[PDB]
Amino acid sequence: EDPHLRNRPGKGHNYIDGMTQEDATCKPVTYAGACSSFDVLLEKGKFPLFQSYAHHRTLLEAVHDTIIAKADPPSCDLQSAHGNPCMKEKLVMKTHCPNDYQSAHYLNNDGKMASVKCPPKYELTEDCNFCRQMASLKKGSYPLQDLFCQSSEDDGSKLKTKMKGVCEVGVQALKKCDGQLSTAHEVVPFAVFKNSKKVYLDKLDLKTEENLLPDSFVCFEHKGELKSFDISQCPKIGGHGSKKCTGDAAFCSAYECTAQYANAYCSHANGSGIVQIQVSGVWKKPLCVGYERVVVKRELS
Amino acid sequence: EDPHLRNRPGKGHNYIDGMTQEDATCKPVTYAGACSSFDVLLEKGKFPLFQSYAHHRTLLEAVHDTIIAKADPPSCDLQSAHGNPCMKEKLVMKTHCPNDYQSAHYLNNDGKMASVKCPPKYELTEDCNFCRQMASLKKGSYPLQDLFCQSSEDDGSKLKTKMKGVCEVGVQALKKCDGQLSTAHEVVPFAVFKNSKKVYLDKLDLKTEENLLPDSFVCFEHKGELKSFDISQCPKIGGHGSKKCTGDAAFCSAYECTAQYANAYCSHANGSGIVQIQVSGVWKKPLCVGYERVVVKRELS
Repeated sequence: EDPHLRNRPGKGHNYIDGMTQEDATCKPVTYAGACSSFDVLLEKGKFPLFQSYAHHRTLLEAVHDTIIAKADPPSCDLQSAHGNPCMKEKLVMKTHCPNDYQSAHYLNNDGKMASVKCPPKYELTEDCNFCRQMASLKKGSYPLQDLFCQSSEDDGSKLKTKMKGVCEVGVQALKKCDGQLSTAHEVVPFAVFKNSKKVYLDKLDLKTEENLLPDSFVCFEHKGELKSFDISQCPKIGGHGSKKCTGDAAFCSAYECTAQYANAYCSHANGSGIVQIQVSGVWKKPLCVGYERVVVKRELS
Repeated sequence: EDPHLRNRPGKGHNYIDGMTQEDATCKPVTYAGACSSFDVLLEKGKFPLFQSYAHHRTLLEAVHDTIIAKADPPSCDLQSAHGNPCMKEKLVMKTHCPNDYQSAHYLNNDGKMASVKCPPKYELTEDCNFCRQMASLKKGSYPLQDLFCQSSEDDGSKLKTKMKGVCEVGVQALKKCDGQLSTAHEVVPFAVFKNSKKVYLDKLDLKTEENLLPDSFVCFEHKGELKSFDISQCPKIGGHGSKKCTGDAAFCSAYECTAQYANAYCSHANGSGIVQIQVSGVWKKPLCVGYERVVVKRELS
């Protein structure tokens, strides 16, 4: 119902240092925006979590919204083997990169934002580790992890991964496993708070709290491709002033509806609001939670 | 088929004196070449034992590695004249040659290397006993036995063939028989120890044991499908090599792992390591164990 998942609440910017080709085709992200770093997020049979949580924020949008910090350097080079601070965490991972792509961004352990980049005109390989020679090359990156972000300012840096039965799972390592162990390549849920580390979890217990918030209402320009419109310019309830707005039953029940005096018809976001999680048995509001295929070492002796 | 199993352990010499026309493709065993003395060893539905034990030495490779000595003469021509010692053992062996090939190597009774040779330009028949007048011409040797060799220094010259109710099997004479006996071609295994005759087997019990030898690991580079990479250029624990290499714990346990300072992600080679045989309960280390279909004379009444 209401296929309005293409509109991005708030700023909605998908730009990173390096992909200067799509600079003017990704800010903002509208219905006609042919941003290569965003079309792969809506493809079927690849990113199910982002399709389930469509009315939210991405990694780049979280970076531009002063939520997730950037690494140093935020984009490493995979050409020369002289050394870069991006392979030590990538070798333990195991992701797949589609054809005709140069950059590949993911989430690091320090809670920042790291990525890679191949020198033109070289593309990525199959293991997403080196750069190989070259159809038409894309002008963006590819999300290696299936995660979703939002707007939050909850504190929680003095924590630690509390997963019993393992020792060296993901990037964190509580103890060593030299005797009898069992390693594989599974997925482990992880949650990163404000200025914290990649704290892995055992089970995922998410809960979306629906509330009348401006970040849960999409709007587009009304005229006799649709262009997005700001949400912070609409009045509240019981008031007909400033930039007039209108919408469906949800917008008319939350805010005012001038119909004729309005200039942009709005709608309701298909499932949006505050997302909670259960970490250490305490309800906390995270920042970016997702999955990743890393090395999981279980304890047996 | 299976291009990932073209790397041969040790020197990898699949030729002999006289038929050195394809030495440019078999020495070394390349990928673009067409080494006729190895293509039939990877065909499905013929030699499953060599497919299970891929990374192992063959007969010619054992000859070129100071393991199995040559016979006298090592190349017995099929142009016999009521003689030729290399005929009494082949006439009792039922083999099938797919034509084309003009040579065929097998194991003799003494334990050396006995092979045939066709003068240019002839080819083998269906019974693999004559070189008739002449698709094209394969200048290789057809493996008559599905045997695999390795490197071992285990003594075992005081052991002979000990069966139950078997008269004269193959070309050997065990016990004395003068009553009723059968004459048919059956598959009977065999094993040759260090300086011993062709000892047959009755109950073969193998034991696959992995090792840390350089020939038991492969290295596939990613920077530039995947391209093969030579493993001898990897560094040594306590020394220094030309290039750098890295891999899993199995590769780090043998060579030095530099992670980001390397240019190839090495892995482990399946179907390698030394094997052991169970002789009278005590596990021994054989040399060349295989299967053959010769005349078997059992005891009947």
